[PDB]
Amino acid sequence: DLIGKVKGSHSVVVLGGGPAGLCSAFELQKAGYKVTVLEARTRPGGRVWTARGGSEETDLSGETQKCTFSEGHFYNVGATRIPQSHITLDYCRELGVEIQGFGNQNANTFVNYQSDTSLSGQSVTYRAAKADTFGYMSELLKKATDQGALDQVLSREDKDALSEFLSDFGDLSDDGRYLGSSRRGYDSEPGAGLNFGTEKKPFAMQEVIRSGIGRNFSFDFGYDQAMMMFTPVGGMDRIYYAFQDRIGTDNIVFGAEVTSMKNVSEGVTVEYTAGGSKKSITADYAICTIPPHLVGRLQNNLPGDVLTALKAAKPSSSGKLGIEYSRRWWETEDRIYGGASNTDKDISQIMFPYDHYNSDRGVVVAYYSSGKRQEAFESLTHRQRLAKAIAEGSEIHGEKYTRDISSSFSGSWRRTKYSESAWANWAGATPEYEKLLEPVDKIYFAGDHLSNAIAWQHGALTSARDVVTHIHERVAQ
Amino acid sequence: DLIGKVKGSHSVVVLGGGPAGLCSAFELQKAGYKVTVLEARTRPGGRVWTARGGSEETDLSGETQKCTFSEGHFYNVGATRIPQSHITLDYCRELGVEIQFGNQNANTFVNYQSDTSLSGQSVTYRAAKADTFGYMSELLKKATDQGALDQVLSREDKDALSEFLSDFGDLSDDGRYLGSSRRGYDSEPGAGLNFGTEKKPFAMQEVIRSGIGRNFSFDFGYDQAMMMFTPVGGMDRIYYAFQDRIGTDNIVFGAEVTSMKNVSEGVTVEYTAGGSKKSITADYAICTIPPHLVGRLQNNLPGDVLTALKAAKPSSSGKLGIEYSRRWWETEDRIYGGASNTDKDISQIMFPYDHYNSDRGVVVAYYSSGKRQEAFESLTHRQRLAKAIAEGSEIHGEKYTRDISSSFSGSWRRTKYSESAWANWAGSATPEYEKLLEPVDKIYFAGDHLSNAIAWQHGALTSARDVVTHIHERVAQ
Ligand SMILES: Cc1cc2nc3c(=O)[nH]c(=O)nc-3n(C[C@H](O)[C@H](O)[C@H](O)COP(=O)(O)OP(=O)(O)OC[C@H]3O[C@@H](n4cnc5c(N)ncnc54)[C@H](O)[C@@H]3O)c2cc1C
Ligand SMILES: Cc1cc2nc3c(=O)[nH]c(=O)nc-3n(C[C@H](O)[C@H](O)[C@H](O)COP(=O)(O)OP(=O)(O)OC[C@H]3O[C@@H](n4cnc5c(N)ncnc54)[C@H](O)[C@@H]3O)c2cc1C
Repeated sequence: DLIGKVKGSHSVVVLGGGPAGLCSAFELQKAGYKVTVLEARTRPGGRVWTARGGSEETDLSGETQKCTFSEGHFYNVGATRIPQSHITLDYCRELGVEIQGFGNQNANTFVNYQSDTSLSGQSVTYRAAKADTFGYMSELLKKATDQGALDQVLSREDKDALSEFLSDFGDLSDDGRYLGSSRRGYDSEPGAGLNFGTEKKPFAMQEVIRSGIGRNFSFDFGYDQAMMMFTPVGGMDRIYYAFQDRIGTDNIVFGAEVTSMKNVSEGVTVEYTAGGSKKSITADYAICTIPPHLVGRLQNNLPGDVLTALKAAKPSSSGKLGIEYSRRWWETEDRIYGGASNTDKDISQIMFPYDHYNSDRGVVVAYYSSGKRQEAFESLTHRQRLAKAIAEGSEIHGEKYTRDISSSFSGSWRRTKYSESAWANWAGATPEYEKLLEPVDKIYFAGDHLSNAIAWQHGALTSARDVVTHIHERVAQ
Repeated sequence: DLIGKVKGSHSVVVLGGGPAGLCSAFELQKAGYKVTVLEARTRPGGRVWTARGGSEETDLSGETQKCTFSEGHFYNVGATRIPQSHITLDYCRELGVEIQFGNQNANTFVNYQSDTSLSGQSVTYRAAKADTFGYMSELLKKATDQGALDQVLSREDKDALSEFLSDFGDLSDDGRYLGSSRRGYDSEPGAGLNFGTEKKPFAMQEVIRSGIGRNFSFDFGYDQAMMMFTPVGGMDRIYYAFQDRIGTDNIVFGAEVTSMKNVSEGVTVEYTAGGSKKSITADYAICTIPPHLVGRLQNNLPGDVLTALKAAKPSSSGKLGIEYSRRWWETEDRIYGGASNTDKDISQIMFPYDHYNSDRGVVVAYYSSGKRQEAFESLTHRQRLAKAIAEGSEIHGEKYTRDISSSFSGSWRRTKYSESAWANWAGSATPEYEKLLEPVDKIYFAGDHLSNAIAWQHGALTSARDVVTHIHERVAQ
């Protein structure tokens, strides 16, 4: 248990029913607090948003998209993957939300980059790119070792042990050269009898180095990205519908746009508009999970230095676009089941689905880009986003990328009402971050921006748990 | 698709209802042949065997094991994982067999003996990789900066390589490996000022001499690289699906073949079923019985064919599953699927890819081959279990010994109607392999041993398809 049972009558109003708000309400309710969550949207989960057939969104440009994905088909417009260390998985267990493997690494997906080489704009599988990169890297280090370049730092035994590893890791010849590998894959698959197949031949060392084909390999090592990774079966939002059901819809007001938040003699008073009607609620404490750039728009009595600190959390651009195909060509032709292709093009990456394997249709994430390469889509209409996504995807996966398209749906977080950012990028552990960990009398801030895991649910959930613990200790005092 | 309808009446007898035999029968039927499969066991699938509650097996030593795993819990005693290029996935699609396999995991352990302080110490894959690639990258950058590779790299190549090594190894600005977040954390980063605490790096010489990177290249195997897949509920679901499409009226289970002879009208096969000596004659035969077992049959095969069969030498491999009543690997070690790897006889410990976050699970406590399976072969199941738990506790601690519900083991060189895990051709195509691709009048051999994917279902399936195609083309003239 996070906290013991609270003694007596104590109330909290939670602004925002995203992960931080719902986790806060869930934990406070467990401990016997009166809790009310106010959520502006008509769904729980905030930046955890899963697009399905029937999903409708009007963005800040006034464009309305209606998703028409087939029944059971979806994609996560925000949060989609979870590493093994994150408390998100603990909450999936607590809430009974089934998880499955998320394909965050795949030998068969492509890399495709521009360079001053003949590989420029050429798709190469990860396994081929890795085999060549690690083949030549191993050959070079073995050559230096054999030449005696590392004799001041390696003993004879160290050199022998290193050489053995390099021959294995690089699949080197008996004489220490990278000459290609079955690890690159096959143009024709090995079968039965005298059907030996045909190994894909290697690129030259100079091509490999000058193409930068290994620029994305270290992504595999990210603490929060390395396999194994996980995701909820049927969409990430299922975590937050599960929180909703545990909290009870009697304790959550949806379509409740908070317009004011003030410390008052009785506690904290929050005004909000719901169903076009003006409402007010007072509680002993408030947990404010509204994104920090949006908090200043509220009528408030926050001190100037708090308002200034909130502005240090700069908004960030990020967006996704999903295309439903009526043929799973990536599985049938490319032998790609999940994972992502990676590119320097604006689309940045193409993410293949982790469910309905071998089915008749599926949703591909045609782009998931951030920063400059999302600013390239942000101001386009959805139709224009789609056209650009298809063109760039076809340059990676061929003309099949353009065929068998059923429908599509995009989100761009900086243009999305009640988000206006994918995640915070603090100016400059900063003084503004540290300032916003302190309560403003009876108002506490929580969210992924006030964590060391920004842009992870873990950050939101651990922030909620810390803030609930602080309120509980204060009530005890 | 494979073949397009046969004209008139034609019959085939298939010896063995493993993957090659069932695939053969399935495709022949689709083309309009009369087919009868003779299978010695009471289950379809052969070396594709899934142990669940109720499984009973008596091995060639006379020991009977009775599996008592909880409903819905199982493990694959033989085939368990499938790469994306294999036709096994295409048959899963055709048969409606749902797929979901963790073949790489940053959080599982490596544990090897060495003349270092890491000897017999468990190290996570992510820590072992970060240190290995960190120091490897530092050393290659050092050699490059020194000028050791000036005769093979240009100035611009050196700069491009240095950039890659900095990021691949997570080197400091001055080119040293000093640790990384990639190693993981002793305390997880959370919210506020809860930064967590990184795990500190091992020293260079220790890392090199420990051999903790000796298994990293497994990640790159053409048939092992992620993404990998497996059928939901067990690998044997593929072969129960074949069984149901073929029809149990066309399969005689508990049918021990004792004779196979070319005769005037085709091939006559004698077998014992229901205690009775039976005979069947068909136009053609497809013999999928493992090659070392074929010689035991009464037959009229030419001497050179009998000699060729003996060149396919049998091999030792086996597995042992333990059902735990607590998923400690998930709750304590944050391991969700994947395998720990070791030089101990157990060889590896494979964690389950289903029932994530649930209350119980089956761990494959060993999967070993060759000498390291010969260490288990002659042991009783009780002795196998004791050895598995002893060696496993040396890797995963005392928790490995607790919450044990039940267990079940297979050793393929002691298993009736297998007596081998897979073949190794002496001289490894070899002349004996080539010889056995030829029909012996109306008798065709098929199986994974007559493929370039031995010890894969793909090998058995492509062998079946090739043999069915040969028969069809011969029937067509
Ligand atoms: C593109 C993208 C990719 C991501 N990738 C991952 C990933 O793969 N895995 C992962 O774990 N996380 C990922 N995340 C991060 C994850 O979505 C966030 O960490 C999490 O949603 C943060 O929760 P929060 O409660 O702090 O904020 P939010 O989710 O933003 O919730 C804030 C809530 O406040 C509400 N609100 C705003 N204004 C008002 C108002 N005036 N009145 C009432 N309510 C209001 C909003 O509607 C919203 O529901 C991703 C996010 C994005 C957008
Ligand atoms: C330990 C182990 C691990 C494996 N790992 C993988 C993996 O992860 N993925 C993968 O794809 N493959 C794997 N395989 C390989 C896979 O199991 C085989 O490739 C496949 O089972 C071979 O099919 P087959 O039809 O050639 O032979 P078998 O499966 O051996 O079938 C032969 C059949 O002949 C029958 N038979 C024998 N004698 C008689 C007789 N006298 N009369 C009647 N019938 C008889 C047997 O009962 C059996 O059903 C593994 C196998 C083992 C044992």
